Amino acid sequence: MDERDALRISREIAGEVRKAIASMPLRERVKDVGMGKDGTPTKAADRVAEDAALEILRKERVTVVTEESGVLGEGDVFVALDPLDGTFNATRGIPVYSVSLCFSYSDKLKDAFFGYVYNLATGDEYYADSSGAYRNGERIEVSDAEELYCNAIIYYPDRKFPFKRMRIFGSAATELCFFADGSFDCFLDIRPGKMLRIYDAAAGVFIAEKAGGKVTELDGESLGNKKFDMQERLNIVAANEKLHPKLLELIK
Amino acid sequence: MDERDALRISREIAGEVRKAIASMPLRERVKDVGMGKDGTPTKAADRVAEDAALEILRKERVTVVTEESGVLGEGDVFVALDPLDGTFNATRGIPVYSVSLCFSYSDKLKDAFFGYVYNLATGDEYYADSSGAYRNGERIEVSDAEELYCNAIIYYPDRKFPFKRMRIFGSAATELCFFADGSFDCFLDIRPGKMLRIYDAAAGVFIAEKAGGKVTELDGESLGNKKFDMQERLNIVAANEKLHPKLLELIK
Repeated sequence: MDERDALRISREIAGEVRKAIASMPLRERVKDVGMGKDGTPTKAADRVAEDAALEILRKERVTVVTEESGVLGEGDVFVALDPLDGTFNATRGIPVYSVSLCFSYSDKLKDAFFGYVYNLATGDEYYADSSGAYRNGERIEVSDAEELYCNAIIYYPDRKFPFKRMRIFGSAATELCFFADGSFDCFLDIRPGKMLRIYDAAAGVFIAEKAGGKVTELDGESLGNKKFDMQERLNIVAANEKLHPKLLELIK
Repeated sequence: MDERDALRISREIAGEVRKAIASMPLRERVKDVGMGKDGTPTKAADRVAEDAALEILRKERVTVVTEESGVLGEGDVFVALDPLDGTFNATRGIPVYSVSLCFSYSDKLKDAFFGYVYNLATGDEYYADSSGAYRNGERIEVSDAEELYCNAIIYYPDRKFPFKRMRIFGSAATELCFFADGSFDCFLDIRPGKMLRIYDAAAGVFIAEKAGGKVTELDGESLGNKKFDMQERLNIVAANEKLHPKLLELIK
């Protein structure tokens, strides 16, 4: 498969997931039926979103991994997917929630060849291939702010920080993209309990990297060895190359 | 002028401000249009919403107050107005920004008789009058959460906290409405460097109270004496009756 292929497939998933969730009234969304591993009842929203995406994924030569369904199938192409990042927002009419799709030629992030994040509330489409990172088809770049007094997304501020603004919108996939288009100057998920799962990170990280951002673990390590497995976990430090080392000295 | 009149005028203003902003590509929204008085440069998106809101409002017998224009007019009915709360989001296409209006029979918040907050991004309509609080024509009420492990909006997290989630969306008028309809369990602005202005707090406070919430300054003092035209920056603790006292004790 090529990017060209992943982009077609991803737009078809977006299209269906929107269809499925949208129809679903608020009280629909907020009901539970399932069994999240780490601790959660599969709401109505997540299963209806998962159902749309998988049936479209099951028809290609890929291996699909999600929090819910976990792992199964077979394909030389791996896809770390979250049918609905921001379920809390979706069940309350807060317009920040997305489907995230990252395609890889191996089981590691290092060989990902396509990233896709679609805001299922507004229709904003983010993606990236070897040819650039895009928002609604327009190419995008990260900002180039070099001082700590910047616009940050941070999970979770623990003490006083030097930032000009701090935001927390509840959909890391989408927020990684807010970073990628330069809307915010950095993205941080520095929580000690490391709760960020590879599904919500992969595409956002891939798209941010294509946009020019430097995206590492807390330690500054490279996310390449991060795996498309059920128990992978991530802390993330993300900014342009000038600001990134300053952030590491700050949270040091 | 009564609550029926206030509802009619607010609806007229929100229609024109949405149309004016909706037709503005982000590139134009984010432009500077020269510095204001007690503030920074003005963004093009602020002046366009401000021109549209004032051209309707100033035709009424009121004293209008806005951050950007100060006190205008001499009616005995005061209106606290933000034509665009959440300009940062609006200029980056983040769908959380609104027009906010609080009508009072004096310049003090305690004489408020109408509050209105319209999300210019989503067309959601929040309002409150003597009959209660509404979202898109349907009565709302705050949640009955009583534990500290709750869903909180908070400016800004500064230590370890016991909450289930912390969020920061960048439009307090809207965020107070997210609290008003039970989407979040509390709204906290505890910043020692106070920034929240009466133009962005007043309507959301009026609506949240009509929905059954308790809303005060950090020490538990009433906000009824805050004035639209003799302004103080605020800190706020807002929650239902059971949860509020616990939050007061916590944030110490």
